[PDB]
Amino acid sequence: GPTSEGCQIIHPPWEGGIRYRGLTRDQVKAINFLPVDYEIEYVCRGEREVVGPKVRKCLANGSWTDMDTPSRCVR
Repeated sequence: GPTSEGCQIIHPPWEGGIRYRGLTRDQVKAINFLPVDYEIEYVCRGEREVVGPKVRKCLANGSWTDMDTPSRCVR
């Protein structure tokens, strides 16, 4: 049968959001799984920046590369 290999949509932790790639807005609400090897960025709320290891590569399983990253909002 088919293998569903993707990551889910992460729930907004702190004041901020998530920067996707080939996705526009109005979406990113109800999505099942992101494609394998998909890299997102952790942005701070609004147009605020963060200095952290902000990179998440979607794996072949339901989780990202390193899922625990305290992105300090710094501008």
